[PDB]
Formats: sequence, C-alpha cells, structure tokens
Amino acid sequence: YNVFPRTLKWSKMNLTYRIVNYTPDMTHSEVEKAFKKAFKVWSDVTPLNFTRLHDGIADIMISFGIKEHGDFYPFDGPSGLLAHAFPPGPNYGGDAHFDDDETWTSSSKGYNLFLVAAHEFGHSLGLDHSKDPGALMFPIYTYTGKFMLPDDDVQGIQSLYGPGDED
Ligand SMILES: c1cc(-c2csnn2)ccn1
Ligand SMILES: [Ca+2]
Ligand SMILES: [Ca+2]
Ligand SMILES: [Zn+2]
Ligand SMILES: [Zn+2]
Repeated sequence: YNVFPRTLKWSKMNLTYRIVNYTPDMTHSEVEKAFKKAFKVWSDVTPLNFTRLHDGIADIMISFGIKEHGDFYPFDGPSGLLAHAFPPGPNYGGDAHFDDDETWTSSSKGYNLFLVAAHEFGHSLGLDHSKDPGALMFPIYTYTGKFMLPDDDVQGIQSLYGPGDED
C-alpha cells in the first residue's frame, strides 16, 4: 500500500518546464535566461533537475496572461495582483502564471522577472510564504541586486527535497 505523503511535493527529482508564451516587455532570450536562473536557485541547493520543453505537457507550465486566464485566480489589470503558482499536484499543479498587465524587467525597474519567478517556482515546488522579511518566499516583493538564496528558503526547500550535493 501507499498513504499520502506528509507535504505537497514532487515525488520525482527530474522536473520539466515549458514557457507557453512571452511577455511583450522583454526579449525571448531575456525571459528564457531569467527563468533558467530562477530554476537554478532551487536546483543548486537540492537534488532537483529542471529540463525545458518547447512543446507538450510539462510539470511546471509557465504563461503570461491577464484577467480571467483559465483558473479561479483571475488577475486585476495593472497593479495589485502580480503572479501566482500552484503547489505540486495533478494537472495544473506546479504551474506559474504572470500578470501581463504588470511590467516585467531584467532590471531594478518594474518587477524583476527573475526574482518573481524564483519566488513563484518556490511555490511550484511546495513552499508557501515565510515570515522572514529577508526570505525569498516572504509574500511581498522587494528588489535585490546582487543572488544568494536566504537560509530560511534553503532550509525550507531542503526539508522537502534534501540538500543534494552539499559541495
Ligand atoms: C513575487 C515576488 C515576491 C518576492 C520576491 S522577494 N520576496 N518576495 C513576492 C510575491 N510575488
Ligand atoms: Ca503542471
Ligand atoms: Ca495586476
Ligand atoms: Zn492563474
Ligand atoms: Zn508567493
């Protein structure tokens, strides 16, 4: 037999993702780079592997959309809601949606796509919000320039997947 696990998490270390569409605000290459790096944040501290698919069904489907976009979490136009992702689970589990009425950047302007994606993918992997204001998973976006995953987030993700190679 098998009972349900303690926490929502992926039962496999190999995860796929697909960028289903692209924001007008950035080039395809900038978007792809920001998401690659956002995934690397998590894979660097776990045994998780992330492979990109160009078509088909992925564990983590990534899309930009506005207003009603095919779920119970419709966006609100410019300002307010920003992005959201679903915990691991069947179908839409793992998926990450970005509001294309916000402005997305690879700078300190607007919302940095890398930082928000890194936060969203934490949700895609099984992390909820942290109370640590310095943590990546703190609910409120702040821009940081340098990237070092804060220890609250390292401990959180490793509680789910282990550390993988510690050096
Ligand atoms: C997107 C990004 C964030 C975030 C980045 S750093 N700390 N929180 C929170 C909510 N939505
Ligand atoms: Ca999915
Ligand atoms: Ca919005
Ligand atoms: Zn959505
Ligand atoms: Zn969040």
